[PDB]
Amino acid sequence: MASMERFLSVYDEVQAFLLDQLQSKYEIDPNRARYLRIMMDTTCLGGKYFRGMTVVNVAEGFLAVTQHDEATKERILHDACVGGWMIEFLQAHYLVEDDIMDGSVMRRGKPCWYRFPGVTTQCAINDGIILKSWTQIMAWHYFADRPFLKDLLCLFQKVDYATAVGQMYDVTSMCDSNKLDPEVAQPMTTDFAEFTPAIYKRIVKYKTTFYTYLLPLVMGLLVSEAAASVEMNLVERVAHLIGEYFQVQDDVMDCFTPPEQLGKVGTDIEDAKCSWLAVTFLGKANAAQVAEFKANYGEKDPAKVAVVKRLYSKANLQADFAAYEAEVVREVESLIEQLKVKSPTFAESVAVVWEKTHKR
Amino acid sequence: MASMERFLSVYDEVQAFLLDQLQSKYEIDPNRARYLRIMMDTTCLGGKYFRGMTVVNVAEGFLAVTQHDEATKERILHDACVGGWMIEFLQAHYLVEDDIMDGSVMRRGKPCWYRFPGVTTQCAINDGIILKSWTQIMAWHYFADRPFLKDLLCLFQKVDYATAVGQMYDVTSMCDSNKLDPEVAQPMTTDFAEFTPAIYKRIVKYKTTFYTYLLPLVMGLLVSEAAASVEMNLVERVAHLIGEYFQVQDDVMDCFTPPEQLGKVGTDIEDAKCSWLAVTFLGKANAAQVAEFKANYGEKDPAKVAVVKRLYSKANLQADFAAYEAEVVREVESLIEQLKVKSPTFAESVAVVWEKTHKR
Ligand SMILES: O=[N+]([O-])c1cccc(O)c1
Ligand SMILES: O=[N+]([O-])c1cccc(O)c1
Ligand SMILES: [Zn+2]
Ligand SMILES: [Zn+2]
Ligand SMILES: [Zn+2]
Ligand SMILES: [Zn+2]
Repeated sequence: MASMERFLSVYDEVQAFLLDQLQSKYEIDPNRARYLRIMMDTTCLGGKYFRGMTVVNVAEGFLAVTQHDEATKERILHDACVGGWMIEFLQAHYLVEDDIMDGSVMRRGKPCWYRFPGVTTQCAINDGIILKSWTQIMAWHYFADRPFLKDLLCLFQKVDYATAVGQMYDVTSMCDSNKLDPEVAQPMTTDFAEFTPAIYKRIVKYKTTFYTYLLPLVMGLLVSEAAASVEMNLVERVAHLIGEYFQVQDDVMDCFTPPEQLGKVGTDIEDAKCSWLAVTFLGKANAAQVAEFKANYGEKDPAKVAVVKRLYSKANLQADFAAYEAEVVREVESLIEQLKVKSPTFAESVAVVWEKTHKR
Repeated sequence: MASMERFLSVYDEVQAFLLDQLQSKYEIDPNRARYLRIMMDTTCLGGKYFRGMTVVNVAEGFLAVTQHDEATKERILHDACVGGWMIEFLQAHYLVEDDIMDGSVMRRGKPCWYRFPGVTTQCAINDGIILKSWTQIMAWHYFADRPFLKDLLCLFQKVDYATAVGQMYDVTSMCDSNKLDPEVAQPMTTDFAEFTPAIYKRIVKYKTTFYTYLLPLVMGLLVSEAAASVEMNLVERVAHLIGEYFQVQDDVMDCFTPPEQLGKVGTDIEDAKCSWLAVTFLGKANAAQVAEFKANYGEKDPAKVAVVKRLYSKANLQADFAAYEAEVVREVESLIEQLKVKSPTFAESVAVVWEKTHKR
């Protein structure tokens, strides 16, 4: 059975289980069950399932080289699908809440969930909470008897926490750290001294890399009972490298990819985000260019946004991106070679993850 | 050592552990650590600690009748304090998010967290997420080696999920169920047919009773390794009775307790909430009174709110509350007697919980 069809079939199974349990144990009525079914479909479906399918693909790699009964292969693949959906539902939680936090308009070609007429922010904040709860309901039901349950839940909660910490780093990245204060309204930085590579790398590591790359790779190892057969420091290092490249791509697309293709209007400039474009521009600009950037960044005024995008263009940041990409290729290939010492099979799964990321 | 001082000392310990770990493992800087320290204090402190201290008091009851080394007594009480703070932090999560969802102005005499000038909704939604994450970070750290970890985490997540489901029941309680639809903006009910005792009881059971009464009582049993020594169906039944009374009190206070004493301005009438007052009024009103209620309920117009409060007064609902209270006393005393068959010690802890609730 092809992997994607198995993954989608398991979605239907998990949805049916969750909604039936709401009826049998939480006294839910049919109309609220329908609302939650639509909420689940709208928030969890429609992406590429990169994260969830990485769990399945890692598990498939070990199945190809490991002796198992057929029923065990089926069990492991079912577990990989459930675990993949745990990650997809975690992402769905963060996208629902982040779109509210940021006042976002569109996602995946459609209105953000909180903007649906019958949802509103009052319901959507709680819907996001339910999405996160469902990740745990899934795990306890499907993995109740599994040897990896404790490790999986502990990993999942640390990744969730890291992601929340990363969200804090992201939403505060345009303020001066020494002025953070719940009592005082926060002004945007004027000096942009905290727009550095090291600070950017911290934002991305926590806000994206743990849940997008580390969690799927390690969950795939756990459902395969294969974690002891890799060097976990290498898994972390390669996750944090590929995840950074993934975010840099997304940063470049926020500014330069046409909205029809991105699925939304990018607003990183207006939001004064610490993006790869802004850090790299500030790393090569002259004084006059720095001053013009400062005079126009972080403003909803479209003329000011056009100034910034013009500065980025004239700064030939496409050349910095090519240099950055070539260095990532060097380092990822090096880490893949190191992974081969202990697990050639896992190294190949990582190579696939990199290829998919590099060519998306 | 008095119980409350132990509980407050453990708060300081848990805070220090969480903030130190953010520094040592999550690369946090001092100013963001300070922001999170202030957020923790502002959202988690200042209440009565009823829920957290119930864990401690249940554990203390078993310590008085169970043979243990002194070091074991200290361990059990420390665990009860950590578990109590898990519940207090869970409540803090829900209060932060609910105040945003509802547009609330004040809580506990102070502005709601999202209204602090240096917070804003963008940060406060994520701060609430962090509060919930911290409940799990606490558990995994302090309870790593404990026999009750699996049961405790499974109970905690089911109670969390129930609470989110209850929030859904609450925020949708003024709409007609058959018209719920993410695609269509939701009108307030005109017939109030779903303002019934059974529907009210479902809202309260899920939104309040599981985390306010069931979770502290059972967590106290788990850290005492005493759950097998009670009839769990009775624990559930008595939690759902006392929790309903607690909410009915809060509903009456929303309408009639002066804001200086309540800590906020009550808005249940303007918000068209399915409150005990509205259900009980609709259960005894004549046709003309029903019509006047319908013409004025669910409106921010202060004159319409005064109409409703006048209808409540003239309806002598204080007599319904006295009748309701007398019936709760009958049923709680009956359940306490039944709890004595297997655990006279636990029955006494429940009697204390009831006394504190009844007299607050
Ligand atoms: O492009 N991605 O986002 C991606 C590709 C492959 C795996 C993964 O977890 C994420
Ligand atoms: O009044 N309360 O909210 C209360 C009293 C005693 C225990 C408890 O969990 C809650
Ligand atoms: Zn965001
Ligand atoms: Zn972006
Ligand atoms: Zn509310
Ligand atoms: Zn209330």
